[PDB]
Amino acid sequence: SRSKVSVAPLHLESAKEPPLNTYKPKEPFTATIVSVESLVGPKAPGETCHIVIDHGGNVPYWEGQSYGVIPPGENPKKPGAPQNVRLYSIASTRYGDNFDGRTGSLCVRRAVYYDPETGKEDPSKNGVCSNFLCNSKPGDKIQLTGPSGKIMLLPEEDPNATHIMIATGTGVAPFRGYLRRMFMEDVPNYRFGGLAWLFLGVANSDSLLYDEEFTSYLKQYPDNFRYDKVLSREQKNRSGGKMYVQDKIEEYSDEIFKLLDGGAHIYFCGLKGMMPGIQDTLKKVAERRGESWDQKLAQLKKNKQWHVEVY
Ligand SMILES: Cc1cc2nc3c(=O)[nH]c(=O)nc-3n(C[C@H](O)[C@H](O)[C@H](O)COP(=O)(O)OP(=O)(O)OC[C@H]3O[C@@H](n4cnc5c(N)ncnc54)[C@H](O)[C@@H]3O)c2cc1C
Repeated sequence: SRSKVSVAPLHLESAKEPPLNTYKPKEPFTATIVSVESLVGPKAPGETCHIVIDHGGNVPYWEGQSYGVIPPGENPKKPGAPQNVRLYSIASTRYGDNFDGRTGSLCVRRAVYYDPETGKEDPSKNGVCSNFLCNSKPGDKIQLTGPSGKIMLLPEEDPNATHIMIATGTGVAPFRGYLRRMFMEDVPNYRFGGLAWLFLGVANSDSLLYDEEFTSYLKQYPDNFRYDKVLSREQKNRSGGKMYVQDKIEEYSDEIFKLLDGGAHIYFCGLKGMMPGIQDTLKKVAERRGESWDQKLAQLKKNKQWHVEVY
């Protein structure tokens, strides 16, 4: 099955610009849930679920964009008014998990609150939209807005470009979409022949997301895909400290900077708390090479090689 999967409808490749704000909070699109499944094992710190939504082709999007979801209920801050929209990176390609251009998928981490002293959960303080989504069942309706976002659109001008993707937790979402388009789907107008390098940081092996899918790419395209996993609570860096993504980046610092100097695109997606540590590491490596990171970063942004979407 090393052959690419047929996708339809191909007219989704005809759009010159990505759709933006097709639906707004004022009048959202009522989509329907197809399936919801847990992506993690028993040892994971929290639950992360995969949700497939049927939009019937009414809310098309491009890889890297986000869907807005308006949970039911009233705005706890504004009685009578609807809940605020919560954004979620789309984890599927424009064709969707069913390869028919009718569905989109979300990768959602259940936000739960535990009292730091007693350690007991308090449902009244849990995340409204994330729990609403992972508690959903087939047939349930969901209010969708968007799509939104242009920061994470995939640069396709060069089919042989290099893309270095760095994610933590649910930040892997857009990359699942990128990778399916690059290696799984039969898209005649985009034949990827460059290098895709995915770095994924999670708590432990039971918290890995879509591992079987990414591992399959390693076996099928050894010369075009690299995959490095970082399990914070199971691995230690060269110092006895907890292993984080920036530690793995430092290990490949020489090759990564060579690729960046060569025009590679670098992406960061996931929880914002991941950036401080990465920035410090990149700064150190840059100065080691004799360069000012502030100046190199300014150049990367000017060249449109720097893509960041954290939350
Ligand atoms: C561009 C973008 C992309 C995103 N992509 C994803 C994605 O792919 N996957 C994903 O899971 N998320 C993603 N998010 C985050 C998502 O939009 C939500 O912020 C997240 O799901 C939490 O929403 P919520 O409705 O569950 O929680 P909210 O109800 O908004 O609550 C926020 C937090 O407050 C806590 N809280 C509430 N009341 C109290 C209280 N009294 N005391 C203490 N704590 C309290 C909740 O437990 C929760 O952790 C993205 C955000 C952006 C901007």
